[PDB]
Amino acid sequence: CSPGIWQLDCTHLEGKVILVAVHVASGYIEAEVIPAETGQETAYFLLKLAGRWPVKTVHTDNGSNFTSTTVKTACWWAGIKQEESMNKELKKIIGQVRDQAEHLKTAVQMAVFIHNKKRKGYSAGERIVDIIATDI
Amino acid sequence: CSPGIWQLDCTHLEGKVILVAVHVASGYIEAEVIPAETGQETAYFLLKLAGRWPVKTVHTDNGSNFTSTTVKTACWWAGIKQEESMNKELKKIIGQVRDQAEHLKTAVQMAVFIHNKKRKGYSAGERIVDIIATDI
Ligand SMILES: Cn1c([C@H](OC(C)(C)C)C(=O)O)c(-c2ccc3c(c2)CCCO3)c2ccccc21
Ligand SMILES: Cn1c([C@H](OC(C)(C)C)C(=O)O)c(-c2ccc3c(c2)CCCO3)c2ccccc21
Repeated sequence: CSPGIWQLDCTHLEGKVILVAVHVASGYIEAEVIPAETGQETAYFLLKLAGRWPVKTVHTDNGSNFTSTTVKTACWWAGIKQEESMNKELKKIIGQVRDQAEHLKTAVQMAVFIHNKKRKGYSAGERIVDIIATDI
Repeated sequence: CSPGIWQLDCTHLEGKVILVAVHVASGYIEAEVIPAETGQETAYFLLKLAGRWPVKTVHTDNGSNFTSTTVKTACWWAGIKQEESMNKELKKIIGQVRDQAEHLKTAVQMAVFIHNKKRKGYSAGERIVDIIATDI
């Protein structure tokens, strides 16, 4: 898969929203707990993601996610164009480590840590950096 | 500089706090607007950062930043150990693009985008991925 392709969806838990971004070629995840599945949060998140990685295209399982003017604006400024078990495993790990933390967001980040680091023989963390580097 | 060394400080603007993390070998930045210079925010931020990069050691210009139990806990779980003009330039870019955005945090992320991407002949975005990849 092209190095700059990302997938973006929301899953819910404890009545809070989790924005989940996956680098499709590597399986590396960036996640964030947001209070509201609003376009403002998706725009802001896209801005951070594009700042830290080469984000060329973004796919989603809910196209209406990318429809507000706020989201379209972020995509415009950042040069972003429109176009799994990752979410299932992530929710598995969240479940496993949820007791170890008071807040859901702490567990969410713990699960991102585990997922990105556990070697599957590189780990998603290693594969993404490898891919993007090679592409340079 | 060792590939896994990071620097972490807070600067203030419009009466809000900006957590700024710099990968010392590359100059790549991750920033976030937080409401309160509290240890809970530093812990949470460290968790995200360690999830997405190899974070071995963290230096700061304010050691008391790393003193609360919440911060020490995040460092423990993540395997993190304790140990510029980057902040000045970042504040420059924020200033330049501040008018283009309602919220300070939107401008902060815009400035991170510019900084990470502008080639200085790679850009900080390219140098960090190169370094960490080579180190693999
Ligand atoms: C509230 N709280 C938390 C944690 O929330 C924040 C990180 C946002 C502060 C939470 O929801 O349980 C921590 C804590 C910090 C680090 C950390 C972990 C928990 C779990 C494993 C990974 O590393 C913590 C520590 C001392 C007092 C209070 C705390
Ligand atoms: C409030 N607001 C913002 C923006 O705040 C959020 C991103 C958090 C929603 C803000 O503070 O000005 C945007 C916006 C979205 C993208 C974007 C930019 C501004 C500037 C350049 C980079 O790309 C936006 C668009 C339509 C309506 C309302 C908006």
